[PDB]
Amino acid sequence: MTLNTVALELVPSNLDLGTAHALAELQKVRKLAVDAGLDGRIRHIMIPGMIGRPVEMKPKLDVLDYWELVQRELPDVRGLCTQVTSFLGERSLRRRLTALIQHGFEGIAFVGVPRTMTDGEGAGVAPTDALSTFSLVKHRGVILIPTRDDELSRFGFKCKEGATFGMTQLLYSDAIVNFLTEFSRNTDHRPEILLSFGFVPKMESEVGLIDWLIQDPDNGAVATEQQFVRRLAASEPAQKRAQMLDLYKRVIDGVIDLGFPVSLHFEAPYGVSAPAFETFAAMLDYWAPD
Ligand SMILES: NC(=O)C1=CN([C@@H]2O[C@H](COP(=O)(O)OP(=O)(O)OC[C@H]3O[C@@H](n4cnc5c(N)ncnc54)[C@H](O)[C@@H]3O)[C@@H](O)[C@H]2O)C=CC1
Repeated sequence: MTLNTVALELVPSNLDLGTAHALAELQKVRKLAVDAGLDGRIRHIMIPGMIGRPVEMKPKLDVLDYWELVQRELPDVRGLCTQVTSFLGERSLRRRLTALIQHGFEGIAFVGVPRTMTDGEGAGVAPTDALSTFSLVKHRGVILIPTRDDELSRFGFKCKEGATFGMTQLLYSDAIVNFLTEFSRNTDHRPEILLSFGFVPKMESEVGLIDWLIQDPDNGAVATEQQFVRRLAASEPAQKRAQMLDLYKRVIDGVIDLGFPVSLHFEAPYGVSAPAFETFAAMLDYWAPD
């Protein structure tokens, strides 16, 4: 009833390319994992669903079919996914969630609305409502942004409504430690937490995708994190990873005794690579779950 896993985010490939290309790239990802030692250490693949971005984003294969392909080249892995609920009518959301569960997904993270909208503002099913209505989904997740306004009220409402895990935004500070200490004090809510850590490549200083992914205009806690990302991208490989490891240790040490099931979520926003997987592997060598 807990996952207690390491999850690697694997984005579906472009529709342009066809199923034969996606499979070949998956065979390459497996070789990358084995060259770094990650094969048995990654229990789940997390496949994000679709939704002014410095990288284009083109039409992708449906999460359902990319899972079919992932299963072929990674025959032991299990699967999680992300689904936006706020823009699908209730009956259509039911069909979509049923398919994902039918196709063997162990857990689904329900996602709400972007920065331009307020809570409840989609014309479809709000994630808070979805957690109640589809209580169908054994492992119902949710996004957790430790730095975001009113998140203690928001995350708690979702736990009340039935969220069983929370998947964090990319963590480039120790704010999550502050959040769950307060959260475990104010509430009896103890959901499994998927701490997300993302490899920052050199080109981030040129392109700024991770800057764009984590932005929050007048926050300052995020600006602290934004300064961290720029520091990482300006760092040569060894100094960068030790910087990341220093954060990882600080986060793991300050969370693991707080009473929440702790899982991991590893992603590479510019795509998987040996430098990312070597960085991931250094992390698990400090702490990994089971
Ligand atoms: N879809 C995915 O796979 C992932 C989603 N996210 C972020 O989660 C957001 C949705 O938040 P939920 O809690 O699921 O929805 P929600 O409907 O429960 O929360 C929406 C509220 O948060 C604000 N908000 C939305 N995105 C924000 C962001 N990136 N930073 C700061 N405030 C933001 C909105 O203005 C609104 O007040 C997406 O916009 C995305 O940026 C992060 C990682 C993964």
